[PDB]
Amino acid sequence: GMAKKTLILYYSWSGETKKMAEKINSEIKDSELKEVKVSEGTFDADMYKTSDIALDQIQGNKDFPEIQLDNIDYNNYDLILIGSPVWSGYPATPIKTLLDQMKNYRGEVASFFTSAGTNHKAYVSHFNEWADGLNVIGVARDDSEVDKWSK
Repeated sequence: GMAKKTLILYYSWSGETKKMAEKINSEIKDSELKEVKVSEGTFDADMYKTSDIALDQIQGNKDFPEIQLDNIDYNNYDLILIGSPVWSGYPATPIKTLLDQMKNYRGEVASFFTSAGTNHKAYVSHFNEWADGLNVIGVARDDSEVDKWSK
């Protein structure tokens, strides 16, 4: 009866997800604070040009973005938080490629995002379809549900 841990695995876009990470890691127990990144030139910062790319990873037109990480045994984490950016409608499929590695583990796995308040229902459907697998205890944005997810 000692088998519980808490990890955070996030993707910092360009200066949003960051404030949110270092917040939450200090409102939880003695957890850890980890970062993902993707391939370079997977996207741009546009409205139109980028939505084509993120749709190229949905319809089945293209493959999915690689990650630049090292391999971790997630099996010893009872809780895993995830932080992700929000493009104009849907994410950049960041968590997609990681989930394909971690699909067989258990724990509680909340996957929140940073946004300009927007597409707050689209992101949830898009996460669901691209994450039917691990046990999610909730899907919200920013820190405004942290206090339930790490109890």
